[PDB]
Amino acid sequence: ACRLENLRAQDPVRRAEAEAGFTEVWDQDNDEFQCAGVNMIRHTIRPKGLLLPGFSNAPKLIFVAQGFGIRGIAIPGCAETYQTDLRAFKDQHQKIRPFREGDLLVVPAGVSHWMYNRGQSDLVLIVFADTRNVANQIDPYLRKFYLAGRPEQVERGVEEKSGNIFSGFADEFLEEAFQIDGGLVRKLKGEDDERDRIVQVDEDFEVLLPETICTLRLKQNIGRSERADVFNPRGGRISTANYHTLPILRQVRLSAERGVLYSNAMVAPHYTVNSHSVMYATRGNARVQVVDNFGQSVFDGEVREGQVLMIPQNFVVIKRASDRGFEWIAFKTNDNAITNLLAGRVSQMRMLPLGVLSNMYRISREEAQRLKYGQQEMRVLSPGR
Amino acid sequence: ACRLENLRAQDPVRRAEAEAGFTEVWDQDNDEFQCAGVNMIRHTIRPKGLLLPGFSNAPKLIFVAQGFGIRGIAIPGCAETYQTDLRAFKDQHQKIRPFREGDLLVVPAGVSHWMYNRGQSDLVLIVFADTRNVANQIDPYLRKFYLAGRPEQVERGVEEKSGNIFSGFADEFLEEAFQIDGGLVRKLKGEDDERDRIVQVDEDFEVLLPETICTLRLKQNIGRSERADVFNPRGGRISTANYHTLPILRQVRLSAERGVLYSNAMVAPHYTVNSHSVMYATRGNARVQVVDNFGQSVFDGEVREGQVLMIPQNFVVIKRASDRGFEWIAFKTNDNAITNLLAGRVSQMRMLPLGVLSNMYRISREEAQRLKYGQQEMRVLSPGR
Amino acid sequence: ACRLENLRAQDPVRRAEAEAGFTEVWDQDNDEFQCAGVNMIRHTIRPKGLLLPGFSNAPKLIFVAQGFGIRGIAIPGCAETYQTDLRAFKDQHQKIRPFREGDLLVVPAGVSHWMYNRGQSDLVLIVFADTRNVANQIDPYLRKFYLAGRPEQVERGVEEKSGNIFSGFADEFLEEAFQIDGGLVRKLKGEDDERDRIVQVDEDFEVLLPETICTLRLKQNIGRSERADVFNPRGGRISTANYHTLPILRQVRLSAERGVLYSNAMVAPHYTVNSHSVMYATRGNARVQVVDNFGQSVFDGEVREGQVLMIPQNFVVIKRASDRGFEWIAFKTNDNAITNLLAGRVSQMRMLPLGVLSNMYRISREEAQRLKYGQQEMRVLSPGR
Ligand SMILES: [Cl-]
Ligand SMILES: [Cl-]
Ligand SMILES: [Cl-]
Repeated sequence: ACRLENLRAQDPVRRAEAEAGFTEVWDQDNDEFQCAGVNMIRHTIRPKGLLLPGFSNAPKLIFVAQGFGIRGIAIPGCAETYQTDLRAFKDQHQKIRPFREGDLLVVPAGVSHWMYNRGQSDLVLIVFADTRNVANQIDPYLRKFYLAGRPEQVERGVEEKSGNIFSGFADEFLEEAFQIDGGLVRKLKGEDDERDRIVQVDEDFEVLLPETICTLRLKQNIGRSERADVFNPRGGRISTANYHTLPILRQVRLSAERGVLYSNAMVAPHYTVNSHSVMYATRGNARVQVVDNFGQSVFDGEVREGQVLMIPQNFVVIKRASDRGFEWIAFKTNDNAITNLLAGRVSQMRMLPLGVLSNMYRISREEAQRLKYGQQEMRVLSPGR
Repeated sequence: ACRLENLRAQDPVRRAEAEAGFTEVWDQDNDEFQCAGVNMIRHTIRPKGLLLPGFSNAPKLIFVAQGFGIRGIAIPGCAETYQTDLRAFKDQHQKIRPFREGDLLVVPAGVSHWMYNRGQSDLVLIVFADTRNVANQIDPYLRKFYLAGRPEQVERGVEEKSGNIFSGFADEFLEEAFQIDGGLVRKLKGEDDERDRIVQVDEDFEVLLPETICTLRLKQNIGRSERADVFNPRGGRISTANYHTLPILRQVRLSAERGVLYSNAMVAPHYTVNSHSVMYATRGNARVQVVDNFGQSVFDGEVREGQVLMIPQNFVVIKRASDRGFEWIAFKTNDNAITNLLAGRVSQMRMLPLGVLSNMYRISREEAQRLKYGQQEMRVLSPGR
Repeated sequence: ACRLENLRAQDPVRRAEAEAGFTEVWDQDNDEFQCAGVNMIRHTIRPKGLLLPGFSNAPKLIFVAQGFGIRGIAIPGCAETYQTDLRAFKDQHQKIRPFREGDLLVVPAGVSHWMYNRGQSDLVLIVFADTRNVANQIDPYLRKFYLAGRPEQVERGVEEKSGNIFSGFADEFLEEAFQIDGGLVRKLKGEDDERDRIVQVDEDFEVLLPETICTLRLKQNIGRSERADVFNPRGGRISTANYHTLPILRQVRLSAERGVLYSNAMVAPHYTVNSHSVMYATRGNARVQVVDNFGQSVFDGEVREGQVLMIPQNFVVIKRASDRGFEWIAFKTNDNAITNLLAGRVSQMRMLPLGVLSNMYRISREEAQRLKYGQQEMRVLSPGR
């Protein structure tokens, strides 16, 4: 059984410092998280920082909360060959994919990827991983296989002389495998790399910076530069990224919503019928209430920038931005999260006949009328307490 | 491991009395049920009775065993607007869907629905819910979220001041959300509704009574008014409702068979290759035997009207109606349950060469011939002990 | 949590002797197996041997390691009628499907099948069953329902007067069901069959020997008679059977690879991104190393003919054939296993820019060049330590 009676606004509980940044991890064993099988990681990469390449047993979505850079993501079968022009040697490699604030990047399970910060500000990445994903056939525990360096696996840690995938093989095998000498093998194994997972790129590394499954986009910007499907001039907005807008989501079975609430703005009571909703606050704070099937409050408090609130499938919720407004990115454990509103223009209340509402709430048709047609706005409610 | 060595003909174990009827619930923790993750609920709604609207984390099939009425089922994205004519006010609401005895209604997970009895007899509904359904991402425990009233959640109970989804929110939020006053908020919360989940509709509530996912039918009658795919003039019949006959079943991944056996009639030994079969007896009684992979009898006894026998996937079974005949509705945990017969015109025995049967049963070709061609009937066997 | 820190080269742990052969079973509770929910069974059928028909709750793949014969597999809905000509009686039965060494046979869950050895050598069958398959709705435990004989269920045993599915029913029921007498019923129940599951076919049984779901092939030969997609003239080869080559695999969600390594040949380091890989050695021996996400060696030793090594999804692996060469059949828990190579012409290393490799391994572009372009071969590496 899932323990969903006391949800908590969670902060990271673990941290790993690297040469060029640091990684924060939320508590995988938190009750809500464990039920949904979700993990949350936040990477802070300083300028010229390189998150070494690795792959994991679970699909991931990564929201770029701040900064911009380039990524490299192989994706099997799609040997994407590219030749980096002269200045007369030409290197052959994967496409160099740039990304910026507001981008929702996708990383399928088993696919290695690396990210580099090419901006002046710190690159802040919100990594959502779902272990109860069809793609993961092991167990509900997150594992990340690094190709280089020597990271102190904290994604799940031990929940240890932990290294990269090559440090576990015999010197010989790697010599034959790559056709090299022990001198290189030791560099490969990185027995002495004390930089952890985010490294400082040296003086040269820069020639790259200037830059049907195989044709699918692997990102979508749901930030302020794009249009939001749900928009309230005086209340705020919510931008969606699902398989309808980003085909690849159909394969990872995940999606996201990026919300923005104006001061004192409120998101109408609603619940998601087909998925869990893992909300990470990117700015501001808000009062949030969640109710369960027993009609009990399972959360009633504040959520502040940097915190995560896991809202279980079908649990009813209400959000109210504070004075500083409230902004977030909500990851969904389905390729197409559907939210049902309780009140508003298109809602459950609106669908019900007045005769039904009357008998339901022991009120009169008139009151039933005021009840179902009182709120005229939609998902986002403009300040009007 | 599943404990499937001692199946039992189960009766409801819990009951909740309401103003206009009562709800009975089977034991979710029963060994067979727990293995299959099934729940069984029976609602008895008296004339003018209204089962308040609610939604659950699991998909449901509802067999109308007796009576007739109307239902309202929203289904997200499908804002189905309808205007109830004048008599000069016109109300806007969901389609009013009527149903009658023999109807197999569908209720996808996360969708709220309500039912009203408009007949003179009591409305009896057999509700089958499957918690191990892809649509449920929480846990194997049934949860029903009511929009009104104050039901004492018995679907799973506590397995408590339990109320509807609004009673868990702060008065303010609901005032702003619906644009109303505390006076209405308290009516909404129903802190004082002692009627439970099935309520008496007052003097007026009646104007309704006269009545591509969005286009799919949400019901199919598998009663006596329709034709049965399997029919034995002297034995009985079985009517199927699968995704081939009701497209929506493909989405809930459930199906049903409604059987009718004449006095002393027998259903040939068979097993379902791809699903569990949850049988609810609607009338009569029968002797039933079930055998497992160890060739052991895991059930050998009677099943009487009102009882439920959970037959696990692949377990072999034989049914024999008593003198009063035997009638039932069997819910399947797959959108297309396939049954393999052991003997008869199209059976496993028929498929096997005589040479194979001989060596198999240590008998002669002649006997092997009598063995595989002896029974000429099909799934249903006419009285011929 | 899955215990994947100490993988073992496993040998069968249980055995059941039959009249015409014997059955060996691996340890279902082995840690790796339990994680992946796999079972391994090896049948050795002597000439004129008949493995009695039965069906199980899990899908199976069967590699014919030695010998040849005929099989009969019904598959529901597909009442495939055939009439065995005269010599004036004509028998009606299922298609008689022949098979030979190198064949990868498929057996969907719930489908009964029987196999007969018509060769002079012993028929050796490697049976891979996956209990964590969508098709199995019971529990992670393998169950096989036999239609005849009296097998001492060892697939999982008790993990018992175990018989065939008919021995669990009352004599009467079976008399009516098949329209026969107690004399035949007892033959059916086989209360006295001491032959177990593999029986000697008597003097006569031979007339058979000469021989859109319903149209799908149920086998594919991945032996030496066919072409291998991956081929290294001096190293060896690997032949694949996935849903692209055998459509039916899409339904069972399983696939296989048959590998052949020449003396001292090595399979390049790689991992499967989307499935577990259950390797059964058919000949020779090899040194194998497996590394996990902690960069730790979870296996480092030999695998010899007759042994099974379960390689978990995403775990990195290297194989090196001994002097006698190494040969195997690797079952996949996905209809399309994808392997990513770490080094070679099409690899992760090749995809990465030189600038990335440099900073990654703390080496210079030149060395990075030697690292990523050093190995020119592919999945299979020709002897070149
Ligand atoms: Cl929201
Ligand atoms: Cl039946
Ligand atoms: Cl391999």
